[PDB]
Amino acid sequence: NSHRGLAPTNVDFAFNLYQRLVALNPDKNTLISPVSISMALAMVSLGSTQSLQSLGFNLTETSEAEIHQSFQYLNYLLKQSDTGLEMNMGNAMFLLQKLKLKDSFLADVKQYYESEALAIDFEDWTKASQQINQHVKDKTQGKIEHVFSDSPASFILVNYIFLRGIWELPFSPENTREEDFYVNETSTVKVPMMVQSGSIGYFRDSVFPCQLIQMDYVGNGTAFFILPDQGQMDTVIAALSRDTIDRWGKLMTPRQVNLYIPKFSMSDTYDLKDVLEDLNIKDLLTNLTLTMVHKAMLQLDEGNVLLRSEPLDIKFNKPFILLLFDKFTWSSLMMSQVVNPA
Ligand SMILES: C[C@]12CCC(=O)C=C1CC[C@@H]1[C@@H]2[C@@H](O)C[C@@]2(C)[C@H]1CC[C@]2(O)C(=O)CO
Repeated sequence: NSHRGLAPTNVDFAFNLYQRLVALNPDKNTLISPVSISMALAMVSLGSTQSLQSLGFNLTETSEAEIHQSFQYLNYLLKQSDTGLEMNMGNAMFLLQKLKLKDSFLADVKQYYESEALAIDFEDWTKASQQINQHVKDKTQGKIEHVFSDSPASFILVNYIFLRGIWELPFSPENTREEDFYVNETSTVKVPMMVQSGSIGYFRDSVFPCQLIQMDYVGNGTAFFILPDQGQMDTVIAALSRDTIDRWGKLMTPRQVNLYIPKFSMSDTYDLKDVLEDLNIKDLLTNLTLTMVHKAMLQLDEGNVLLRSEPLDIKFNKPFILLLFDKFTWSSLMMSQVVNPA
């Protein structure tokens, strides 16, 4: 069970953060990777107790070494569901001005996490931001092309994750066709809609009015597509917890379905300074300003590697919730509110 030792903490943290973010802006697409955010905060706590406490740990019960060792081990366990998941995750620190990180900190970070520190010598912010942008692109297989544009900091942390998976039940690109997606009450937009028929894990819940489709990736990855009943998005969002997802996971059963899911890439940024407030940058530097951002990017596509029951049609053609998890570590790989895939 040790491979799952951080799940309860990490996943409580993930659902609370997600709910907070959806509340702050309910009308936007939200995409984050909680496990990636947990890693980034844990990593910065190497050089800074209020960071770790904010992640959900009580340090009277778990020592510092225990946490960093658990996170190290988790990072190794995560890079293994990659049989059917392209998952470029990492942390880059960019140091502007004449600033150097402590040798102690830089070493601890390389060791327990896989982070990188780069000196940006351009005073001009346009160049600086571009170099920072070229970095993260290269590290994400050409996929995250911009992070900044935007207020220049002296010390910049980028936590990034590109994710893209191969389905156990892939869609046929031939079947993908333009359909209406209903964004809100007045506006429809056209999106490429993927379509397949088959026996697919499905649940129609009543306490929280939604329908769920569970789509497995090849490997240990899995996706919950959650379609709230009409008018019920706020309710379902409030339902989200480790308690609730445990229930759902146990009630999913194969059912013959006609399944319509949009093909899209989504990306989003999250200011880590609202979970990691009042860091002392001087604790990290050998001896001004601070930008710490998490950028997540999900490519959702057809995902291919190479009965006398009437099927039910379920279309994700209006806003929905997308939760990606690792079945092995119980990690939250991504949580999303998909409001508009066009
Ligand atoms: C709440 C739960 C169990 C207790 C825990 O500390 C953390 C979690 C979060 C992730 C959950 C997990 C289990 O319920 C099994 C789940 C649902 C997993 C995500 C995907 C899962 O592995 C399955 O889909 C199993 O079919």
